[PDB]
Amino acid sequence: PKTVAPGSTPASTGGVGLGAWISVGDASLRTQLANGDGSLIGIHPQGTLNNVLTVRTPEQYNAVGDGIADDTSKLKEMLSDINNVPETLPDAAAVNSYMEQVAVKIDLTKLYRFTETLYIPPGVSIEIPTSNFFTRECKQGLFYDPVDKNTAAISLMVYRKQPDGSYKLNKDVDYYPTGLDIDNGDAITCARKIDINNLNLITAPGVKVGVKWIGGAGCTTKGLSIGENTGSDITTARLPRVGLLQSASWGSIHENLRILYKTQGAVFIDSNGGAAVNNAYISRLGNTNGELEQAVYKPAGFTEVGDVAVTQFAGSEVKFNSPIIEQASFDFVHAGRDTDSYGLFMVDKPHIESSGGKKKHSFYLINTSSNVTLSGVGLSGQDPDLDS
Amino acid sequence: PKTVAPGSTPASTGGVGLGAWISVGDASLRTQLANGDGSLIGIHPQGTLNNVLTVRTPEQYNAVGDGIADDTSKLKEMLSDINNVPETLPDAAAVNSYMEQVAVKIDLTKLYRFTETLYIPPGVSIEIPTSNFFTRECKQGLFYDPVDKNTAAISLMVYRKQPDGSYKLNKDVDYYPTGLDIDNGDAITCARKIDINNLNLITAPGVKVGVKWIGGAGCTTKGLSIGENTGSDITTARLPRVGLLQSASWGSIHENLRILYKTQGAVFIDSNGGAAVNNAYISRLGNTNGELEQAVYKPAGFTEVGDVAVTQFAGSEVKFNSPIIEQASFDFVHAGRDTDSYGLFMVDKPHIESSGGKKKHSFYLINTSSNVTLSGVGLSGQDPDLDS
Repeated sequence: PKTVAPGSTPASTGGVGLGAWISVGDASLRTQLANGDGSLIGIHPQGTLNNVLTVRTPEQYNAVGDGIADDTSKLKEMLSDINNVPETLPDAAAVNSYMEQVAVKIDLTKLYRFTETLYIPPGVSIEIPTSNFFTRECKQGLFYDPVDKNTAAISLMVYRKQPDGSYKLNKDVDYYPTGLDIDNGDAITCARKIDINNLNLITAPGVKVGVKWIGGAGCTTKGLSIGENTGSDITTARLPRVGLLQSASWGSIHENLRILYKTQGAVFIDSNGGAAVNNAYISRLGNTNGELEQAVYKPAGFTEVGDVAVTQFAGSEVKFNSPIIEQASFDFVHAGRDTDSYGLFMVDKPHIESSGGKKKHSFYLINTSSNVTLSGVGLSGQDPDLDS
Repeated sequence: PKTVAPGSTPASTGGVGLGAWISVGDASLRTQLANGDGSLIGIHPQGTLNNVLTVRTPEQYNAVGDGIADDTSKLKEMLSDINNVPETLPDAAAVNSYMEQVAVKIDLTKLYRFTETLYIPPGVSIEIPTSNFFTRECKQGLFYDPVDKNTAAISLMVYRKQPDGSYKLNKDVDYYPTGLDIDNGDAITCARKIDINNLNLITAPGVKVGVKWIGGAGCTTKGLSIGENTGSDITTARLPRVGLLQSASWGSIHENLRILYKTQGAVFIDSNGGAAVNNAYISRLGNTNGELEQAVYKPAGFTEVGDVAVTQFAGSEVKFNSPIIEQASFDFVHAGRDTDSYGLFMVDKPHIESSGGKKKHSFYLINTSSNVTLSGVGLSGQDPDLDS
């Protein structure tokens, strides 16, 4: 005989399974199926449902997905269930351990409004069926809508050494690690085994940075699409002032990156050795008042006013293959490293265009060398004296 | 007490759920499972089955998938359930709205015979596990087998203005939009957010065009494989006369495109700014009687007879990276724009080969400039006077 004390549960008096408690009847079956993992469902050629379910979705966490409800806590929980990295770690060993976890794929099929910077932990693959392209109304992806706009929508994880030798997660929007920081231990990257395939990211107007791709060595992207082609008034368009900011990401590849921006499209700083940006399509949403934008992250030597599609400095030497750059005051601003002019400016066959032939310069090169191959597409501005 | 009138249903008497009707018993459970969406099946770490099923398949619509039965209506129903765009629309706002719908991924794992031109609507991602490569018998993908062979197997959507001011979906095999048409309002593309991975397309012998990539700006492809290596005799091989016809597709990227053709491999016309074709493998199925093939879509300046692997004109300037071209009379025929010779012919390291060294010309350049990088692979024809 089996004695069951008052206040017992099947889980606390032997568990459910052979030799212990066995579910019997329809009510039990319903609950067993409702709270299971799919192991009760057989599949072909063999095995069970749980054997083949490997992707995660925000819907598993009850995200509304209408771009209205604040789905922040659900997105964080989904991410946490994959790799939950504490914001303060004791030492280098602890932070590095988080890059050694199981990687999981996430599928985003609706629109998720969020209001705090999302930090992607290592071991995360994100996918959406197709990438946005000058899309008028984003229907799938992420919509950053914070109170504090002096922030980034998405950011990779980089830990900064504290006075006591401990490491805290970086949460400063303007911060980016340098090759020096990584070398001398002041910064430790916690960004690896991260893959993006078609992520659409829109932001409330005025958000400072779309994506902070910091410390993402070896991390890859395909079809990353930033910003919404909301309408003619860029002042109210759902796109960030700065699309992407990247540093310490050697060996990182961005394939067919799409960026709609207001102030700066993409910025690459410091160590990005061997990184490539192929077939990028980076455009300001029209060039109305573009000449009045003030670059946010730029080398000291660049003091001109005007929006910049691609900015690179401090020794960064990303390879730009066949980029398409539209409606920019400055297509490219590139400065070599201050010390020795290191950092080759490399652009192969840029497709440069601007409505009404409005432009200041295509290649604003500072203290540097370059190899550029033109493809018969381009122009110089309307000012007969200063544009070239 | 609850009174239920004769002829009632749970729906007509309060509905199902808390405080209303609750299903009970095995018979109810079986029907609930059969007619539900998987919401009764819990999955890990939390949530239910319906939360992670996002991919569509023709089997959901009971397609036979044997390459024999006509699966046309079922393929069309699947595409329609994703984005049902009317063949006739009121105005530009109307046609443009259909590019703002949720995108859905489709997985094709069997072989589907169809008999009418399939029109892919915006917001569709097509996937097949692997791509064909000179395969003799196509086991997965689409098989176009129409009564009227003077048609296309697959086409993107482009709307043409009518005299009354309304727009109708183009169904003309020869039509292709130009920059003018787009600027005039005479044509409005309805092809955005389209992604193809490993699609295998085979067609009945005599079919004019394999794929009409018209207006596919920003649309992408990887492993798109056209034509079957049926047998030695090309007159009965299951491949189209013209593999791919493309226009108004600026920023589109075709990665590892594979085309087995009879008359022309790929044709690029008009605006294709910034578009790229990487690692394409284009080949006629043997050069037998190739010199007799008459190009269908070509510039006025090209009057020679012979099959052409790649044809480009009217200002199109697609970047061809490492293409592999085989068994063609003419590897590339390229014409600069009529008015000003615009449109650079760019080919980097083409791998050109042909059986028995049969060939007329590799680069047939008309009113144009070009930048070509040879990789030590090539040849010139057997005619000691005319071949170069």
